[PDB]
Amino acid sequence: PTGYTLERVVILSRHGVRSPTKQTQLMNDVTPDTWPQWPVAAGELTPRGCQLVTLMGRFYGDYFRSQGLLAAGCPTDADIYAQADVDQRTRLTCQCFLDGIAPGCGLKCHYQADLKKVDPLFHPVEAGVCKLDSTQTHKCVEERLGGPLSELSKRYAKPFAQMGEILNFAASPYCKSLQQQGKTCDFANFAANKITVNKPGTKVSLSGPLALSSTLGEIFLLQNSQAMPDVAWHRLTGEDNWISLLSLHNAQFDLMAKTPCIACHKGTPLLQQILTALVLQRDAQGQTLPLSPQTKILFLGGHDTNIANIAGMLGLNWQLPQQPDNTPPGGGLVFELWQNPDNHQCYVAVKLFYQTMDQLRNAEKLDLKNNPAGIVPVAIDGCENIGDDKLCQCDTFQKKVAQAICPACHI
Repeated sequence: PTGYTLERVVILSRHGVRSPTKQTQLMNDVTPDTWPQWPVAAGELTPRGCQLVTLMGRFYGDYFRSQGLLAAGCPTDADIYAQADVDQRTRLTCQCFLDGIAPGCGLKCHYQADLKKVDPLFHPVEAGVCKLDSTQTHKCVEERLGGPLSELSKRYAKPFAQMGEILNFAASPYCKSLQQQGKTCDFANFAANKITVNKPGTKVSLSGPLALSSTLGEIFLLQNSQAMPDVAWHRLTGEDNWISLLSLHNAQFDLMAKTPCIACHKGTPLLQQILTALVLQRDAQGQTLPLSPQTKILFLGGHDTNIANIAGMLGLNWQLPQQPDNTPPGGGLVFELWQNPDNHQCYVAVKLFYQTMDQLRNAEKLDLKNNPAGIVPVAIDGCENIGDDKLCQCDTFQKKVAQAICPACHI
């Protein structure tokens, strides 16, 4: 392909750097050391996180103005529609994105007015739109894993041991308590890995060593991206060691968010919204936003779980050079609508836009030439994956979406 036009873009972005959501007794008990405190209330976007999102917004601006999808200077109000989930961290991310892609332009983000309820676009199962069946969910998650959860200790032996050494787990209150019971302090096996669906089927949670290690690995990465001086007690260094440690986090997201029998239910509203916005089908099912015919970019301010759900539904898999989290802070799953001017056949392309560990930690100015954001084209399962942009035919893509959705989970 050559000479195709970029007609429209949807950005499903993760929020930027946040403080940890929770500090449980388990998280304190698995290390003798003290977790460093954060300058912002639990779960909120940090000011540094906003600055990093704004830097990414400036890159998105340079990139799409180079393409021409965005004109020079301030975008209009019809050009960009930005919708955020109800969390503070997503709402502020959305505004910091606009401040970077349209600096001093006074663009405004939109969100569900009732902040005391989840937004079913981003959390339809939690919202009660559709329910998970526990029996089915245990069966199909084991099928995706390819064995019982007890195999995780062996599949991830080295990263689990690596995490225990970072935590100094052998000297921790939890280990001391295990030794009181005559058990050993094998961090990979400190407890069973367990999946629990709640009684109404509105929540599914993994707990145990993989879940904890995914949480703590993300915290270390957030510490690093926040530019904290002491990351993981200075016991985590080397890009090789970051990649292996965060493989626990990525594996947890694969199992609990990319498995289609969970992803289908949690991700159907977002997938319908992405699809209908990309082709600008303004009154199709799943198109809930007041999009103009002139819409050029739809920004969706969501979570790593949302990105992973969409990836599981579409069969997307990627690895990010110099970014060990597959769903990193402020990273965007970007959908492009490309059109052939000769016949007006359209195509869908998917890219993961992200900042590297150094780009985050050093708050680096991004630019098209010298220091661009990372951009990874992503192959789509069942798609034609044509050329450098891995293009999928519009009709092929719509067929895949139709097969992937759980239609009872629409809004």
